[PDB]
Amino acid sequence: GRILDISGQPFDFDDEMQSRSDELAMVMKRTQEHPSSGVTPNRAAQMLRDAERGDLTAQADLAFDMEEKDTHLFSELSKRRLAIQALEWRIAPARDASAQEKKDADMLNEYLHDAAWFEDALFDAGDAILKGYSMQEIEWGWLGKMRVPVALHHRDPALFCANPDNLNELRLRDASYHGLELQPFGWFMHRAKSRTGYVGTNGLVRTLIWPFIFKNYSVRDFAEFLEIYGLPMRVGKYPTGSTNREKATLMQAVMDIGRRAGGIIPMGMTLDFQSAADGQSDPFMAMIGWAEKAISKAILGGTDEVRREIRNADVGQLARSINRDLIYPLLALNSDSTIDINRLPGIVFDTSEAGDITALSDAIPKLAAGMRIPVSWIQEKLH
Amino acid sequence: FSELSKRRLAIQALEWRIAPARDASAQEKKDADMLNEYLHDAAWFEDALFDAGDAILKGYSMQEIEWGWLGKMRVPVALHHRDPALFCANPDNLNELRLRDASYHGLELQPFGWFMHRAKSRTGYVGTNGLVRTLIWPFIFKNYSVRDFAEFLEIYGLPMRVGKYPTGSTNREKATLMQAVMDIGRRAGGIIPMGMTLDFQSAADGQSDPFMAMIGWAE
Amino acid sequence: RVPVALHHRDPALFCANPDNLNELRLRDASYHGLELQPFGWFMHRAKSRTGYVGTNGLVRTLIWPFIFKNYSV
Amino acid sequence: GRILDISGQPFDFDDEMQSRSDELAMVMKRTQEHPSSGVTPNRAAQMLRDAERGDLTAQADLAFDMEEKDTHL
Amino acid sequence: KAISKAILGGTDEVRREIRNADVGQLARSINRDLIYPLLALNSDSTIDINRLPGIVFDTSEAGDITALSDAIPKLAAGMRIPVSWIQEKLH
Repeated sequence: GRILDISGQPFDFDDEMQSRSDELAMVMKRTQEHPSSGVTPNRAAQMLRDAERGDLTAQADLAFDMEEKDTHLFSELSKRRLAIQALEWRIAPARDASAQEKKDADMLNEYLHDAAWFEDALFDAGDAILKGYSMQEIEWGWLGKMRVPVALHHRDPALFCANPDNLNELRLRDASYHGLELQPFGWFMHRAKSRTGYVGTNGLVRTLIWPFIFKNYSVRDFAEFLEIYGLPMRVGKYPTGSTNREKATLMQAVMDIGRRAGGIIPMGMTLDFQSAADGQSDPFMAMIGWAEKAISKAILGGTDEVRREIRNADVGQLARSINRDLIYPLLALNSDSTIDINRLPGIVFDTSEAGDITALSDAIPKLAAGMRIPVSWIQEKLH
Repeated sequence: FSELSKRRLAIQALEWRIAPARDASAQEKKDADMLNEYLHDAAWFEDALFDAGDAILKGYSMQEIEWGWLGKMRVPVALHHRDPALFCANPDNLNELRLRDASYHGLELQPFGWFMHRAKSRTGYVGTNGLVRTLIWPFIFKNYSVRDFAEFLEIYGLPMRVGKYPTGSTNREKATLMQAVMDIGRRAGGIIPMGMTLDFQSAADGQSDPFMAMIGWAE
Repeated sequence: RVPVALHHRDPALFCANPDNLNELRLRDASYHGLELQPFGWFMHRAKSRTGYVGTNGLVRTLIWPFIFKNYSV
Repeated sequence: GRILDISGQPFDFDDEMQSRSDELAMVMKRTQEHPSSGVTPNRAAQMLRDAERGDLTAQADLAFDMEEKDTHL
Repeated sequence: KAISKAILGGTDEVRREIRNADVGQLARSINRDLIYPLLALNSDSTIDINRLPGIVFDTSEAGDITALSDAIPKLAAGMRIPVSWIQEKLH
């Protein structure tokens, strides 16, 4: 009953979800700050430094606002995140697998391909690309004679503050200096480190906050410029001493100028037209284009080999996280004997580049004569 | 960052193997294969390779080794990437990284407990060979140009709206004039006495060509 | 016993529960709101962006370019 | 007769449509707000935040107006 | 351009990925709420929740008939290619 985790520390496993503990009811329900309203680079630096020190709430809210506000950023982020979901995967057994190990690996493979909550797990784990860390709870359930998850809820990333000590262990916030640690076997954590460093640093929001600010400020300034451009101000200079009644009619006239407007004014009055916005759209669009290009560079790598390498890298990191926290827990809970930590099934994504069928088909039969070429190596390409 | 990640992910893409020593005997080949399989089946090696790429820009990637007992093999169980600022080069011989201990010489590294990867792109000492030495100048130029360009767009294309009230105007007629001159928006149109003026003076004149030229050169 | 017609009710009639923020509940002028009758509500939550039920719509991202384009036009 | 749902909670299934329950007759018939008339970014942010908090009505009406108004969209 | 980027992904692989993703989400929703209800209502025994029919969309990319036709007979000699796999492309 005293199940050991991956690190070999015995503990007692509890079916109750850590959030639903009747003690964190008033700290798991937070109304979002929306800090991206009127951001100044000084304040963005301040929230980034607060996140670096350990308080990740402001950074997570800022990342969420950046995801939903900047349309180009969202398009690029979705383009990157859907690359991962497209890859086909299988639970390849441990190397030199025996009978039972291969059978258990195949059982896990079939169950995961026939579980509706795995695709949600993979889609939500892609949130760590921008915020830095995707944390999902595991609501354990009884499926026949197998203790397997029945739902993976994606908790808000702002609820987790890094420990002030060792700065790499995500701890659920409990209004404490150290913070409440994660309940074992009940928190699917995927830390996607694009940049080496600590848990708060490795998010792409650190790099993308500046182009986001520049692009959005330029866009708003450009829109306000178009609000005024191409329509000159219409000022009338009534002679001094005019009665208080003749100013009202003059103002109602000068505000009545429309299409083909034409009227009469006394010799003492003037109706000069002064421009209220002079310039062109070249600077605003230049800044917008540069910022969008920078955002695309940060997200994908270039505005096709680089995108493939990005996909392979972050897919490998996700696979390592899954092996840590979605295969070993199932094996340990379902089985009763001490699970061999050295040899356990691991998820593998089919990230191999597709093989051009025509070149292989007109090349292999030519090399085959003379060379023993395994059918399998060839069977890997397509079927 | 995009270029640095593009370079660092090239290394991780390469496949590797623990090739035995040349003219390997039986036992040497078997040990080499054992190491190969163990390292391909250890989760902390990929982290080691990803963190060792930090030396590209800073100059030196230092990772501690938390030794652990795996059956009957004393092998690492976790490689923590310590902050590079904690290490100061020895004032003597200037090539041995020593953990800082508030001392002149500094505490040396504990043996068999510090994975050090000194990526020398340029010949020289440990502090020199980082790419930050070369890249600090284009970084400064590009970022200063970018901030200046953004501040220029903050002001460009919206002329300053100054009103010249005749002197001797009551202290109440200056407030209304200022609230009017700050009420100019889309299709704004109003009346001013003959003695007042509403000249529009530009507050930022120029174009985006120089800023973008400098940004392109720096990139 | 199979469906004979699927009526598309107006999405404004549904308010997310103030608790757990992911269960769509038919609005009944109540704080919690009337829950959906089982086996009688075909619900398809298309999450383009990770988050809650109200967040994952594309209107959140597209409201700004829509405003800018239409004001400019 | 006590059919269980996907989540294994027994219940009684009813053929009557939930809307046609003689209690939600005055809340299933709403005349649309059309909030996209004279939208200011402040007000768009306000309705987005209201939708985030749970009241999805304004967001849905805004999305409908965006769908029928912006031709490219 | 921004609206097109948000909707499709680019103003042709990206559109295919978008279609596959949202079609998969729709298929999961249908399996949750348009197959199990029919099975539970029509049948009287306890429906096996673990094993129930699921809707699948034919999202596989079309196969160029000329390349397959002049490649497979060249590989077939020597390798046991299954007619089925080939039958998936078109008929």
